[PDB]
Amino acid sequence: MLEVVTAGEPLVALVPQEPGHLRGKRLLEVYVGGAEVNVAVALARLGVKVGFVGRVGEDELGAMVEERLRAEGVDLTHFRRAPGFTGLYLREYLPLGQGRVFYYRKGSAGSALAPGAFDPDYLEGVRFLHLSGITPALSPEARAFSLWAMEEAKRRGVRVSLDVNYRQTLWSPEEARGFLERALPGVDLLFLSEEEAELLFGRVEEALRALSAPEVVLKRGAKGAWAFVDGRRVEGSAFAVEAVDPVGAGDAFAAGYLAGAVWGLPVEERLRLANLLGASVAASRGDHEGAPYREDLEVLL
Amino acid sequence: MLEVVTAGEPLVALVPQEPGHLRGKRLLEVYVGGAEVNVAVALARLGVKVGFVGRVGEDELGAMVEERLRAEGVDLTHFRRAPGFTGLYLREYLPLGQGRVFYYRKGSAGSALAPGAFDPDYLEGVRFLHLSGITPALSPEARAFSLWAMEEAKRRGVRVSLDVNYRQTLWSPEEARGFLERALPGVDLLFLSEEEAELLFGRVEEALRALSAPEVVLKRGAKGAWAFVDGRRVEGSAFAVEAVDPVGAGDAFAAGYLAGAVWGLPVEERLRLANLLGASVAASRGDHEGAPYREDLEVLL
Amino acid sequence: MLEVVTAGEPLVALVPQEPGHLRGKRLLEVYVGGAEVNVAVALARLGVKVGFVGRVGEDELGAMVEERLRAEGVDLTHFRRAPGFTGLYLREYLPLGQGRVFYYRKGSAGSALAPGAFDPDYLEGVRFLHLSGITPALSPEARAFSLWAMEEAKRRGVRVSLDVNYRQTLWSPEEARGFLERALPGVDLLFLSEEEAELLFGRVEEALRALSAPEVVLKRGAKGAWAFVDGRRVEGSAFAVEAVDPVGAGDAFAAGYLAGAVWGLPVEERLRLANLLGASVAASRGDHEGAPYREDLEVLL
Amino acid sequence: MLEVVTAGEPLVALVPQEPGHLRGKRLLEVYVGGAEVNVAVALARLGVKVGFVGRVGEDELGAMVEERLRAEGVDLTHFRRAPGFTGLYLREYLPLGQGRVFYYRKGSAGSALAPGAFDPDYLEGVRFLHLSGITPALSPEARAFSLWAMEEAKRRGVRVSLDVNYRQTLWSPEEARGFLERALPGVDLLFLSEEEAELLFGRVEEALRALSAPEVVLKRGAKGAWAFVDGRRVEGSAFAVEAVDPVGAGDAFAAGYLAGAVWGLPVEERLRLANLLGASVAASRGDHEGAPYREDLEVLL
Amino acid sequence: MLEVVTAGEPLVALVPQEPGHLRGKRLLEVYVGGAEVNVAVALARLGVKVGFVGRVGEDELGAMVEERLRAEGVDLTHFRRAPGFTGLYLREYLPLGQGRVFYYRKGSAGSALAPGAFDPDYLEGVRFLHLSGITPALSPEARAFSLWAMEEAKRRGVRVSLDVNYRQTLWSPEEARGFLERALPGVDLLFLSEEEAELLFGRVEEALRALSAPEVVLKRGAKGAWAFVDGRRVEGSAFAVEAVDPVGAGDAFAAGYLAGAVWGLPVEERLRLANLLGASVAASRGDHEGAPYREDLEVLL
Amino acid sequence: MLEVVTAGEPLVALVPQEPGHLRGKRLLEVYVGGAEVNVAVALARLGVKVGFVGRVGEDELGAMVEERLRAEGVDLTHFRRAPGFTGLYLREYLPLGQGRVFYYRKGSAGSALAPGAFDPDYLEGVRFLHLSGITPALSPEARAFSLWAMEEAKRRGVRVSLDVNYRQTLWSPEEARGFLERALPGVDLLFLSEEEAELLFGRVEEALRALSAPEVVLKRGAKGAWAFVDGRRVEGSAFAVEAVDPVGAGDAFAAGYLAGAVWGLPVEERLRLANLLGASVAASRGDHEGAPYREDLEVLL
Ligand SMILES: Nc1ncnc2c1ncn2[C@@H]1O[C@H](COP(=O)(O)OP(=O)(O)O)[C@@H](O)[C@H]1O
Ligand SMILES: Nc1ncnc2c1ncn2[C@@H]1O[C@H](COP(=O)(O)OP(=O)(O)O)[C@@H](O)[C@H]1O
Ligand SMILES: Nc1ncnc2c1ncn2[C@@H]1O[C@H](COP(=O)(O)OP(=O)(O)O)[C@@H](O)[C@H]1O
Ligand SMILES: Nc1ncnc2c1ncn2[C@@H]1O[C@H](COP(=O)(O)OP(=O)(O)O)[C@@H](O)[C@H]1O
Ligand SMILES: Nc1ncnc2c1ncn2[C@@H]1O[C@H](COP(=O)(O)OP(=O)(O)O)[C@@H](O)[C@H]1O
Ligand SMILES: Nc1ncnc2c1ncn2[C@@H]1O[C@H](COP(=O)(O)OP(=O)(O)O)[C@@H](O)[C@H]1O
Ligand SMILES: O=C(O)C(=O)C[C@H](O)[C@H](O)CO
Ligand SMILES: O=C(O)C(=O)C[C@H](O)[C@H](O)CO
Ligand SMILES: O=C(O)C(=O)C[C@H](O)[C@H](O)CO
Ligand SMILES: O=C(O)C(=O)C[C@H](O)[C@H](O)CO
Ligand SMILES: O=C(O)C(=O)C[C@H](O)[C@H](O)CO
Ligand SMILES: O=C(O)C(=O)C[C@H](O)[C@H](O)CO
Repeated sequence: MLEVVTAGEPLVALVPQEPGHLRGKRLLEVYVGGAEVNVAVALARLGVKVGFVGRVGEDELGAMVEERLRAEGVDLTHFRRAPGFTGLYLREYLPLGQGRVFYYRKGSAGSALAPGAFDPDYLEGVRFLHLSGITPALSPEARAFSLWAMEEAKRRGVRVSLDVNYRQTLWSPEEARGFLERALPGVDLLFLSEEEAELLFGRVEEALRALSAPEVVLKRGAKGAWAFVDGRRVEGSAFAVEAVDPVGAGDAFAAGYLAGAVWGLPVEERLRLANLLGASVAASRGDHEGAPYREDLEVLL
Repeated sequence: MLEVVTAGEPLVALVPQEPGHLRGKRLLEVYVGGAEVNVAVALARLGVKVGFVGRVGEDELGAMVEERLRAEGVDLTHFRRAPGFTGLYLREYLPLGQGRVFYYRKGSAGSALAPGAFDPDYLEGVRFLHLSGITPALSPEARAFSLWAMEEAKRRGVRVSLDVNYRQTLWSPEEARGFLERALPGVDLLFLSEEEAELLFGRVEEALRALSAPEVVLKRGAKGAWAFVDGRRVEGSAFAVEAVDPVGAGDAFAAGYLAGAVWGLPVEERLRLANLLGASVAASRGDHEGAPYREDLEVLL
Repeated sequence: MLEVVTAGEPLVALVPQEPGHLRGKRLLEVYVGGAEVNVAVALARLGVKVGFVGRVGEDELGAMVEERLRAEGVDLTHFRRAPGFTGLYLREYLPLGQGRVFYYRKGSAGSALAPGAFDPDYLEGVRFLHLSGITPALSPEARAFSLWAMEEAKRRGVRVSLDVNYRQTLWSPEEARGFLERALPGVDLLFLSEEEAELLFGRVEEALRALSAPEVVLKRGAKGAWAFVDGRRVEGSAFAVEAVDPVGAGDAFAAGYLAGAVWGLPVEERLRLANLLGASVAASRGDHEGAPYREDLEVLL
Repeated sequence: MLEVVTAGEPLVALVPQEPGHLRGKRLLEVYVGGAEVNVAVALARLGVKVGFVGRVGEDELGAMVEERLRAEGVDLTHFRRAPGFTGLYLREYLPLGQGRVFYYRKGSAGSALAPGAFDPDYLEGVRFLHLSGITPALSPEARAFSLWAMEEAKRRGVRVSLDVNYRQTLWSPEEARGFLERALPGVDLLFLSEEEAELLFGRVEEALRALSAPEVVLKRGAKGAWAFVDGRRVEGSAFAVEAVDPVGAGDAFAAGYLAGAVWGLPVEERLRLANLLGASVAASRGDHEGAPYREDLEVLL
Repeated sequence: MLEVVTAGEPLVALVPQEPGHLRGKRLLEVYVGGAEVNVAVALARLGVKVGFVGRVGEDELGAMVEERLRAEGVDLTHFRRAPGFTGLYLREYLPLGQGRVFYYRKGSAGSALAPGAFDPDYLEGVRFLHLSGITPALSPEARAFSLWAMEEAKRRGVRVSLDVNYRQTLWSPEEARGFLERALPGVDLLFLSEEEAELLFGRVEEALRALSAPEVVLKRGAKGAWAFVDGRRVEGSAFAVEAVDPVGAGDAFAAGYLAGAVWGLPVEERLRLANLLGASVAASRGDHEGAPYREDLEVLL
Repeated sequence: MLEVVTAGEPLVALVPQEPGHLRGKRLLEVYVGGAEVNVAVALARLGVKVGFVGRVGEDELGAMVEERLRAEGVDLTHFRRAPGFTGLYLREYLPLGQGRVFYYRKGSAGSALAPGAFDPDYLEGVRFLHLSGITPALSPEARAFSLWAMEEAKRRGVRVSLDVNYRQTLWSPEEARGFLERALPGVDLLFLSEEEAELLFGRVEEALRALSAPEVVLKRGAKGAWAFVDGRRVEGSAFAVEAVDPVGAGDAFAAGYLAGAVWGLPVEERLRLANLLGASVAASRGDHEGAPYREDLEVLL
């Protein structure tokens, strides 16, 4: 029944209505966030049978997250409000472009995900299993969870799509590669941004040799992206649009690709689709508000 | 020379613009809170020389706490940004009155507060040293600070004011009673709200027997308040207005009482002043936004 | 198994942010309404298994109706988007109380509702079938549906609940009385608001004689309400709060009564529950935004 | 033919969206005010043919005054934009009720108003000529206009209505009393608010003796109002609603009284009408935003 | 006295504050719309004596429309609130550019306009008579109205300016041309957009031969426009500006041209002016909010 | 202790939330303004010991200004609320770019600054003394103040940095040069915009010969700027950013330069820094909201 299964800790996003330092702000918008959540919702809007695995707290915010996933029609068979608090963060985008994020996630009910965080018979028949580097950077349990996950998916013959999503706050470049070197063996698909490649490896190049998965997609910001399949290297043109809030764009990019593959799409149409979802998210507010719905696809370049 | 010195954990309050369940709110108002901070501003606006002692993380909200403090005129000699984050809390006020609160302050830069947090010589010549039962509830480190704090003011001939401000989310009634029995000997003035007394000492009367400090004041909500000084029991009438946002209405109360005290007025005037301040805030949004200014008093009533 | 099944025309409500004449309003708040939809959500939030049967056009607002329904947990097995548009209505609440309403629903996708709209077997084992006098007023097609609907639930041993909810803009008192005399035999529980009774049956007492259904409840605004069960007449005290937006306060009422019923409680508790729900909504904006959740009840009062 | 002609200084009012000290407000609501303008709109909305005589600078706000006037239907035959600026004023309404006002109108284009400001023949056949004690307080130039104005209406058999509307910021009680003793002989109807009477004539009763005009009405706030016509003293009950923004509640009052008068109704109806208008505005924001329309009356009450 | 006379059904516009699907919105801005209304108001702001012919409903929205036309100083001698409802629509502009509109106009009081919808002696002396394709697409009566109109105008020697404004929702391409083929004989001036030309004819070219009026202006989006007079073909440069809401731009374009002609302007200055008004409307929110006022003209390129 | 000392009259700014004529607006944002204030705050955010000299009124707005200067940590040793009103102005930015400002400053408490407006021993040790052409254009006293100021600064060996900031409303081009010709002798640094140079002199060229100060900086809008030191002429590249509200940009530019010099920066790094602060202010709302803080500098090109 289910084609994709993404997992990790969801978050509630607090953002200023316009650029400027957070200190001068007095009104914050609230959105639902979380790399996997963003992926889970983007896939669902596309008409893809997706399911999300994770925990929120027994508070008002966890209830917000659940309604978003539920209204979006994402499988929550293994998602539920567990005792504890729902993590949140505050963002701030400066006039010229400098941006910083403040987390209030340490200890959340969502950062508990330990191995066996669900029934492996869930993954049966499933095409993909998308996870993001943020999760394992959350808790020893989380790190344990990641690995276990893909293993149990591959065991079911389910392809493992992963997105680096390196976050400086959550851990150092070392521990990052350490994780990578370890989990790369089962990763059928790896999503990576250019900055990340040069921040954890120095030069995109070395990054690309160490991290060799069957299929690898490099998000190059507005310069589109590069998909690596069959030694052959494809390039994708980015959709030119005014970048409202670049947050969530990468996940939409990843979500767009996965829908491409799931629908058995040629590496080009999978890239075109990815850049499209990423331009929508970038062109809007919130973490995944701009995710398109299938019925919108046809009319988009 | 400073007349009052307040100290505790600064906080940032998030508030829906109107009643309802937080889960449905899309916007949040940002306010500078903290029990002792509220007391400190109030006094600052009243012309009383007040100093606040505390720590905000080295982030944007901490800067916002710092900028509000400076804006008011609260001496920050011993207040400063230190590594870590500034704690924040959300607030829900339901259609039928009763609402809930959610903290994001555990492990914050402010809940560090331990003994020798500031140079005691600070308290020299200071009329009062204000604390709140919230402070010692934040951590053993802070619990000790509280004790050291008043022992150091007592040693300086400074009056020690304490407001139970008991918060169940923080510690149990027992954990609270315990701190009270040990603190009380150092307390000259005690503020209490009927609820807290009944929720901690069965019935108001009992609480009063146990906490027999030189001067004790009982906030009875809009139903007035009794001041117990020298075997005498003055009862003070409450001001009438519609309960907007009552959060911190007690801190406004305490500050007005203290100001009158510091101003050497009768018990009947401290209670009026204290009642006026409290109502003005409860009629206002935020945590101490409605606190009146010196100029205003002369006419109000 | 479903305990309640509601059905009628979903609606989108537009509301000025505060009182005044609509002609001067520059902004409108968007809410999900519909009498039976309001009842359905309320129950959904209370833990009662409820199903809504209806149609929204194949447009953006219809999707919004659908997404709210899903968010709450209302079974849409027999609810779905069908060609046409979703009806909407504006709302004016004047400075001195009395306000006016304006519909844009004639010819909508929802006002189609005709016999055999859903598969009757749906009602199997269902405690109640809720309808509203609004439904049969929308069209001969819908008027028949109503009749067929309850005849099909009656045939299934399902209790048939009906709320007059008479709207003059829709049909005349006569056109309404007529539908009532013919419907009534199939009705087990009847909800009525003094006004509607006097505006349709001269005086409350008369209306009561004519509409003598097994169980009848009279909403007397904030002045309480009488429940007429088994020759007995229980009178239930109303909750006190300030009339924010009373629209749909009756649907909240009906839903709380039904829940208590479905929960097998005394008449005295159904009226309390019913009164609590109603007040919570009237104290809130939108159509059922203030409806309380299971968790909340345990403490409210 | 015009039934009423009003005249004075138009104004733009700036208002915080809710109570509190202006110093902290970051947004201001923009409204079209002016005592005589308020009276003029009210009448315009009531179906009474009214003309306003005044000047707005040749700027954007003046255009806004002009556009509101036109929108309502107030004859601007003798109203027009002239070099200079349009005056504006801010408004502060504190948590505990009492608030303050701040003018920015000195030297404005409207405070020019001098004798022969308009062609007197205008007043021909006009039931009333309305003025306000605000006008002559603006400048010797305007003070004279006032006098000339009513002497010219009296000369035309037009009734001269005057509303003390005393503003301390403008002139002293003396400077005001003085204008009153000299104006009064030309006044047929006088509106006064208890406060102004006590703040200018010690006690209400005294003021009444001094200002013995043919018809005199005493606005006693929400506590009603007495109408003194032909040795008789009719007392009119006030409408009940919560004091939103009371600014200009008196102008709404005066306009409703005048309308009833112009409509040849009993004193008991003018007071009801006058009380209704006033309450509707006080229940609304702005200066005359809540003023009801003809259509509305028929039902209100 | 009157130079131009435009006619058709006015509408109230409901629009999101930012891009994104209407389903995720919760606040809508309200503006007055209607191709002719937009034209009528734009002309008036330019200092052109214009008059609007049409009907709104006896509701709050029709009252909004009238105040806009009245405040803007547009002749309403033959415009009035007739019994019934005022039409409205909802718009939605997507992140990348895809847009869709939802109508709630079928049956409005404004869609009744049948022949003799006013006194032909109105058109005497009038230079132009602007109508738009939307009107005849409204009701058989409307279609009858259009034709009759121009006829009665030409009969008075008044030039007939028309703007295609093809709308897919309101009717098919066939019926569109059918109308065109019929009414073209009296159309002295035709306004057409490039998309329209290729959607009702296929290629701009054929469109331009079939539809041959004395003077024809082709709106080519941002690529400016082409005016066809005397076999000679002129081209106009579009004003480069960020396109806020492209709705209403075409009417402003048409309005700008007409003011050019009315003022006896060279085909170039008539085009320059048209592109200017169209850039203003495009550069702002609402349907015609951005229409400039004459006093602004000089300072604009 | 103090490095820079700027002086002049502060103002409160009222601005529309989006472009469009002020007449159509209904909500205004409030910000603190004043060329020197903007300079004073920008310097302080940079970590420069600055002090502001000037007067505000004894009203709510003067209290707003003081909190901004105080929170920003600007020396107010010689700044204080003197009896009287605080000046304000209204701005309005049109769709295409045309902008106009409306002043309500004539007579403000801040426009009194006469010679000896502070204790000259204030300037001791001070590096700079920045003033702006607006001040002397305010009141004869103000003009007297300007001159006296620099004199007393030079007397202390403090460099005199001045910014033309010609304002058409406040005075004519003649009186402007008249002032310039007079005060240029003590001006060590002159800031001038290109338009100003061609509006008071005709051609930038002549402007540059008459006005020859040791160091002169020409703000050329987005084309960066030109710094003239040692006969040598340097050029600065402007930061490309979308211009939100260009108001305050010049002062930020001036503030950025001064921080450059104060920090002993090479004419290039002083220009780079200036263009940076000017791009921030231009890229944000308000008069100086976008001023960066030192900790932000490193990460900015
Ligand atoms: N301004 C933009 N315009 C178009 N596409 C964008 C823009 N910003 C991001 N994207 C899309 O999102 C994908 C990722 O961009 P990127 O920002 O690097 O991911 P991340 O969320 O990690 O920052 C890109 O490959 C691109 O297709
Ligand atoms: N609705 C109200 N009206 C007037 N005064 C109030 C109101 N709510 C609180 N206060 C004032 O605040 C003081 C404390 O009330 P209380 O609510 O008990 O403090 P706390 O914030 O701890 O709950 C009271 O004694 C009273 O003077
Ligand atoms: N202002 C109010 N305060 C408390 N309860 C209210 C209020 N308005 C409505 N209710 C509740 O809603 C129920 C119905 O009131 P009513 O207004 O008559 O329903 P309806 O929405 O049909 O008008 C009442 O019996 C009462 O419990
Ligand atoms: N809160 C209120 N409720 C009802 N009517 C009010 C209220 N405030 C003012 N009014 C009406 O306005 C009229 C005048 O009240 P008042 O406040 O004295 O005028 P003013 O604007 O000059 O102060 C009153 O006689 C009354 O009818
Ligand atoms: N983004 C834009 N920039 C400048 N002018 C525009 C823009 N969008 C529309 N216009 C102006 O409006 C006129 C019509 O544009 P168009 O959008 O094609 O009409 P329509 O309202 O039918 O869509 C054009 O000829 C042009 O002058
Ligand atoms: N749109 C913009 N982009 C970048 N820098 C700008 C922009 N507008 C202004 N600036 C900066 O502000 C400085 C002054 O610009 P300018 O507008 O001419 O000063 P002013 O405030 O007097 O108008 C310039 O030299 C430039 O560095
Ligand atoms: O950055 C994080 O911590 C998140 O997971 C929240 C964001 O929505 C996510 O990163 C988007 O990429
Ligand atoms: O709860 C706390 O810790 C706070 O200090 C926040 C509020 O400002 C406080 O409760 C008001 O007394
Ligand atoms: O009036 C209707 O048809 C509705 O159902 C809309 C409201 O939600 C309903 O009146 C509330 O009972
Ligand atoms: O105070 C004034 O001068 C005004 O006219 C403004 C207000 O509209 C007036 O006070 C209301 O009566
Ligand atoms: O599109 C319609 O139905 C309208 O007439 C409303 C719009 O304002 C008009 O089309 C603008 O071109
Ligand atoms: O223009 C004026 O009058 C001001 O001083 C206020 C502005 O903030 C200043 O000019 C910015 O350059």
